[PDB]
Amino acid sequence: CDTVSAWQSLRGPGTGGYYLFKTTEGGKTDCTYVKGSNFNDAAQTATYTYGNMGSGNQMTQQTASASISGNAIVVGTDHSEVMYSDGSTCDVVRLNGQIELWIHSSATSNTGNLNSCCTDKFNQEKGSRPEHVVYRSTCPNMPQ
Repeated sequence: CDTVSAWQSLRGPGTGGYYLFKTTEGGKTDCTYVKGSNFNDAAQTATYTYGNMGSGNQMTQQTASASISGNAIVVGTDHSEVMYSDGSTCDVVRLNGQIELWIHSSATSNTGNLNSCCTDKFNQEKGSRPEHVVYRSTCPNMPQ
């Protein structure tokens, strides 16, 4: 289960976005997502639009510059270390001592049939910590 690079993780398929599916972190807002755009492959920089369920059944949206430092995706002060990513469908990252499993928007109707490398890495790294499910099928689509 050889991981792709942090840049390859950030960029993913280059379209759609990623929803936070499972995390060790409690109190996360439903429908937490990130979506990359304006990808600069040479610089390894992008625009990230991120947010979660807001009011009125609409996603919140905030933007930031995403970049790479070592094997971490950097957004503001958040350095999300890539534990495993396939660059296509899912990522397992570590941020602020939490283990997070993210899924591409194309993978949301197969939440029980994810890349074995992603689920194995998530299950290994979370240890004895309870998991929390953040994605639900009724989450809105990614912002456009």
